[PDB]
Amino acid sequence: EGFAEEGAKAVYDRLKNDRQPYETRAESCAQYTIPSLFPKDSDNASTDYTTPWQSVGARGLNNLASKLMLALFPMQSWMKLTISEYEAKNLLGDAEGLAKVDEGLSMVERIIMNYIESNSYRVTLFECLKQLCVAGNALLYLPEPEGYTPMKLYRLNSYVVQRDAFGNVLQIVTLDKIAFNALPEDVRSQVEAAQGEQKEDAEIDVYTHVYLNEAGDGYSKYEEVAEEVVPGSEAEYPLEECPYIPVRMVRIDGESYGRSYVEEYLGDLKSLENLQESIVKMAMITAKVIGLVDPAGITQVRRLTAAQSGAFVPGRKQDIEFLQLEKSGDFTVAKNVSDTIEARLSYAFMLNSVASELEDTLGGVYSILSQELQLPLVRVLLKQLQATQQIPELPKEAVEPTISRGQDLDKLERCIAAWSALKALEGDDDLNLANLKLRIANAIGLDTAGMLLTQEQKNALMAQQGAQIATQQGAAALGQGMAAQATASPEAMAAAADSVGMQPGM
Amino acid sequence: NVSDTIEARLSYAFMLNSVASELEDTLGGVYSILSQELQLPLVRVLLKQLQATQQIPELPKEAVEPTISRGQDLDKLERCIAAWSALKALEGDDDLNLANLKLRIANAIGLDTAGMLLTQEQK
Amino acid sequence: EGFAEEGAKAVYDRLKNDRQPYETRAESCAQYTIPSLFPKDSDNASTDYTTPWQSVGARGLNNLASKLMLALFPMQSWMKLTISEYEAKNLL
Amino acid sequence: LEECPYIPVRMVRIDGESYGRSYVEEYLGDLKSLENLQESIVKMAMIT
Repeated sequence: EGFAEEGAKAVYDRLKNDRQPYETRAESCAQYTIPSLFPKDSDNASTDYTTPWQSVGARGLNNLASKLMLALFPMQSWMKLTISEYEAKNLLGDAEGLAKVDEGLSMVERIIMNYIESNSYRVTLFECLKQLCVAGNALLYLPEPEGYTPMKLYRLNSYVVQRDAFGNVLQIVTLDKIAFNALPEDVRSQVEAAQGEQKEDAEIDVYTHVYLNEAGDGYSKYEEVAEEVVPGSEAEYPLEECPYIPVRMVRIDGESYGRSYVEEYLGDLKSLENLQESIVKMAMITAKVIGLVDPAGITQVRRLTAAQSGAFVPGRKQDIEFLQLEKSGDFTVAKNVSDTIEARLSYAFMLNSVASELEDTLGGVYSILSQELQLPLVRVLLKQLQATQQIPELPKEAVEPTISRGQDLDKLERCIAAWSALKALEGDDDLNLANLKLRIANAIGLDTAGMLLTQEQKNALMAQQGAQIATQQGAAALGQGMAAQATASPEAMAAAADSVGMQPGM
Repeated sequence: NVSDTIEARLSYAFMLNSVASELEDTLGGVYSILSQELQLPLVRVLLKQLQATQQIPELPKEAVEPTISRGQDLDKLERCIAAWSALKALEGDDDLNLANLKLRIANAIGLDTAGMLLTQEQK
Repeated sequence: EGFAEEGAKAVYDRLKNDRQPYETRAESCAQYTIPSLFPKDSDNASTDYTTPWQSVGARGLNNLASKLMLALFPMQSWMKLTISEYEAKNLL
Repeated sequence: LEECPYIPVRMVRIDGESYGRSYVEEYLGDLKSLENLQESIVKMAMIT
């Protein structure tokens, strides 16, 4: 155990110090956007999260998380399963062989979406995205499929990860606090013989350590509760398919964690926070009303307060004056700059004031997340569903690109429209229509495999069409022939009635 | 002016108009937790309760419940029907394999293509 | 009965202390939006709930509850029943 | 666990807590400031 000489708990404590700078930035970003989203690890139930004086941080965070959710995980088919066309065509034959295979690949895709929707991954994925925006580096773990199993999300101050400057992951440690009764019996008995008698609801720290095993590529996983491994949790995972996938946005090389998206605009949020605070402070000063009456005057304010809704009392208007806040010129200057910073922050997130500019900017934000989050999630699900026989055993030659179907529908519809225009030229003996159809498909970019009718396939169409005409014309002649024969001559009419059981005459 | 500003930002925080395409997206994140927290457990309890009282037939225990807010089933059928109707204008053409194109269209749309084709016996 | 050695009433009385911060925070929230929603457990029939000086809290809270209800539980079929396609094809 | 009649539902859930947090609590402070500003405005009208 090269990476597990000292133990899972010791690794977590040692590597926690490197996580400290990222936790502090996460709390600072949360304090301005949404304080409740990332508490500072000391906030108990009796802590109140005061709303920031500016609301663009909360409004922008919610909008960006939802816009990312729609683009990353749309309603249907954000991933595709593709087989190598050259190798698939060689092993198989042609025509519908490639089309039949795509049916199985498409059928597997529909299962993956159904599994994701049935286990409510979208709820956890949305929670992960919000943590990515504020903290920027969440961890999500996919447990083995057993009935209804939702994946777990680990916040930044719940796990720890060590990466190299090359970017590869060395080890991951997660910390969980499960009550004594909620633990399994084998673990529960181990704690009984390790820390003595335990309270029913006592929180027990459980560390799971996933580290790069020595020599061959892989990951070794084990769980320890008090100071030693449980009776059994040793699990081995390959590099591509590991349930613990640490997803980060805005990744910087040489760092073990990512940086949140808010950090790129935290300075503007701080500047807007101060300006918005002072503007509200001025209004509260304005809210107070004070009457400054000249002591050298003759008006007695005892008569004004003791009077009724209408009254004539001695006094002068010049004696009574009201203190009102000045700095009307300041208020516009502070308001103008506050509006300016709000405008640039509204564009930083996906907030309208343009329509064709926010999508293009959004395109680069989630490009990292497709490789960091979308791709590993599919890879783990593909292996896990094969093990539990949820999908047929893949031949290991299928590669999945995450597309945010695809161009196949567009190519087919575009190619059909071109053929429909070419249909206006039918009946022409000068032009080779069959060659032009092939040229059109090549220009669009279709595979042109099986779309043309072979001579054997043309015979089948004529045979099926010919059988219809024989049946259609045969039925009319047979029905009219039988009726004519039955109805000819009065005595044959009676014989025909006898055949069906009827009696001549009523 | 300050009172109006605070009202304006509080109006957006709730689902109050001043925009149409900006409040649904904010709303989408509010009830994402509630689907798993409230909708899903309620259906699971009801299904067992109705099974016990013979209100619904005994399920084979292999059925899973997604809370959607049908779904893409109708849209996929309508999308491929329109695409197939476009392929209707190309009928009578002996160069193109119409049957293969129908299969390719359904795969592009995403239908299961299970039983949608007429076998020789069904013909 | 490890969780029920002391009894149901004793557990409720003990755990009531941890509920106090949430009850107090709920009364404050209700005081500004709609005072009638969350009375403070000491309000009998002879208590009048004075209207908040601003109407944004009441208008927003009612709107958000209705919008959530409409989206969460629409007119028909906010759930569906799905069978595993691979398993169903094999059995049938 | 899957089917229990008593289902405690909470919105805005914070890990490590036995209860959820209300949605109004996030914007409670802005409501307090609006309440104070709206209060003084009406009081000025009654003086008027």
